[PDB]
Parts: sequence; C-alpha cells; structure tokens
Amino acid sequence: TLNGGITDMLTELANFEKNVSQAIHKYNAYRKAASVIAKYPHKIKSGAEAKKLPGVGTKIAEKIDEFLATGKLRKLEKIRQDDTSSSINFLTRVSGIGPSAARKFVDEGIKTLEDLRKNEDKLNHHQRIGLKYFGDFEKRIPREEMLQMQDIVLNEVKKVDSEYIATVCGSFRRGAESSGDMDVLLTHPSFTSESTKLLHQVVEQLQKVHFITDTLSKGETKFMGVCQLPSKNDEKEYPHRRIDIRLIPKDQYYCGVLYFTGSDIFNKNMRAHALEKGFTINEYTIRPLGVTGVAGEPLPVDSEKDIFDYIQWKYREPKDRSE
DNA sequence: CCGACCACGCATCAGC
DNA sequence: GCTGATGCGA
DNA sequence: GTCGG
Ligand code: NA
Ligand code: NA
Ligand code: NA
Repeated sequence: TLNGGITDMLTELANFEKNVSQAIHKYNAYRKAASVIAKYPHKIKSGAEAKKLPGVGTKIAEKIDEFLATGKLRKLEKIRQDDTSSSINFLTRVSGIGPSAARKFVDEGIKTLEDLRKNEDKLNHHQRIGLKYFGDFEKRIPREEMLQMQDIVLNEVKKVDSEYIATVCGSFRRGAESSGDMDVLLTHPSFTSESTKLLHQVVEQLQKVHFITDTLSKGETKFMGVCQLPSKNDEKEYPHRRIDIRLIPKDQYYCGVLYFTGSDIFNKNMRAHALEKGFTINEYTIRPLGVTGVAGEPLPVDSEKDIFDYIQWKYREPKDRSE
C-alpha cells in the first residue's frame, strides 16, 4: 500500500526489458530499483525523494514523478495494449520459452497458450513440459509440502546409498514459509574435485517411486525436472513442482550449500567481507589472497562453519542470513 | 564517457 | 560426425 | 538504467 503502485510499475517495466527488449541489465536495474523502494518505510512523494536511494536514477525518478502526478505511465500503458509486445512478454511465462523463442513464436502468429497447444511440433521437450504444467509452475509451494517433499528426497537418497549427503537449500533452508521450487544439493565421499552414475542412481530411484515425473535436463552433475507429492485416495491432486538436483564434489559441497542457501544479499556481503580478511569466496571454494592479489590454493572446508571461521565471522544460522 | 552489471550445466542450434 | 555458440533457467 | 572508474 505504501509504494505498491511504484514497485509494480518498475517490475512491469523490468519484465518488458527482459522479455521484449532483451536488455537483461535494464531488467536488473528496474528490479534493483523496485527492491530498494519496496524496503523504503515511507510513502514516496516525489521522484527526487526516490532518487536518494541507491539503484534509483534520473529516469526512474522522472517516471515516478509522472506516476504520482497522473496515476499511470504513458509508456507502460502503451506497451500493455500492444498486441505483439504483450504476447511476447506473456509467452515467456512458459518454462523453456525465453525472449528469443517467444519473439519467434509471435513473429509467426503463435501468441497464446492455445496456439502453442496446436503447434506442439514447434516446441522442444522442455517447452512442452512447461506448457503442460503452466499453471502448476506459477503456484508457490507451502512449507508443509516442502517438508513432505524433503522427507521423500532424503529417504530415497539414503535408500540408494546411506553414504550420500543431501541438503535441500534455497529460501526453504532459511525458514521461508513458502518456496518456488526445490533445490537439492548432493554429494558422496567417492566424488571429489580430483577423483570420482552418482546422480543418475538418485534420479532413477525418485522416478521409480514416482516422485519425479518429468525431466527438463539431465547430465552428470545437474538434474532439472518435475516432481509431485502423492495424494491420498479422494483428496485432490497436489500440483507438479520444479525440482533441481546438483551433484557437487565433496570438497566443494559446503561452499555449494552456503551459496545455494543465500540469500543473494547475504552472499554479496559475505564475499565482500571475505575480501577484507584476505580471502576470495566463490560457489566452489574459499582461497587466500597474497599481498599482490594472487589467489592461493583452495582451503579445506568440511562444514559451513569452516568458511565462517576463515573470515573470522560468527556462524550465522540459515534463518539469520536474510542479509 | 563509457564499460560493468553478468551464477553455469545442459539442450540444441549454426558451422565446419 | 564434431566443436563452439546460443538460449535457457537456474 | 544506474553507478562509478
Ligand atoms: Na540514486
Ligand atoms: Na520462459
Ligand atoms: Na564450432
């Protein structure tokens, strides 16, 4: 209610930049602006007021001035009514259909889910799955269902080999009340950066008990697919969900878990901090920095805490990593 | 003024 | 056939 | 689009 009109406006602008104009950096600029504004504890009264926040520049300030004075933004109103642009933007909501595919589909008259349905031969495997679960994929996942999903994942993984180590990351691990998907990081003592079907066997067991229902992509270290909780007789059917499974070398596992648990703000801050202490932390490792800025060999990591110890930072619970 | 910004593994395309 | 680029959603 | 070297 505070600045929702402003944040929706910026978010909508972001989407058109990404999906229609294919300007990913403007996309992020608008989102960044929208985020900082979403956190501002005051109802913005002018573009000048908003420009004081990091991420809001001259143009977004001008756009806010227009929105506040007229209650709308001419450019956005025009874009919304544009048949071509609104269709391109809409099609990208289908997983598998990015800005490029959406643009090509619209160029040849394919503009709706209905048109996609009757042009199956023009969709790749991923896109067909995205169309099939269009609705389910836009629904969020309540934490209670995420817990039920975790139960199955951890149970089957252990059933395949009790030596596997699996961790469900994402906002879920930080305690979020709802998730958009499930991200499982996996490792095994037999797989390290130096020596090594570890992923395949887990994916297969999950398909055998009918938890995983579809495959978007699958290689030796990353699986992206679809899964669904079993429903009891009578009870309605749970919606299909997106699930990713990543096999990560044991010696890089904890740097992986840290990264994939975030938040993104927390990662940026933790990385920034590390640099201060003379360390460079990435998704895979934490390495010391020489006085001339040269990175040394990766330091041994056997828990998230080790990472924190290295940079002399107190261990913070996942729940307390909002930033 | 003008370049950074920019998760990377897997599916599929463009080219040889 | 293979190699590298591109699209895509992480 | 915004920031900043
Ligand atoms: Na600003
Ligand atoms: Na899409
Ligand atoms: Na090539």
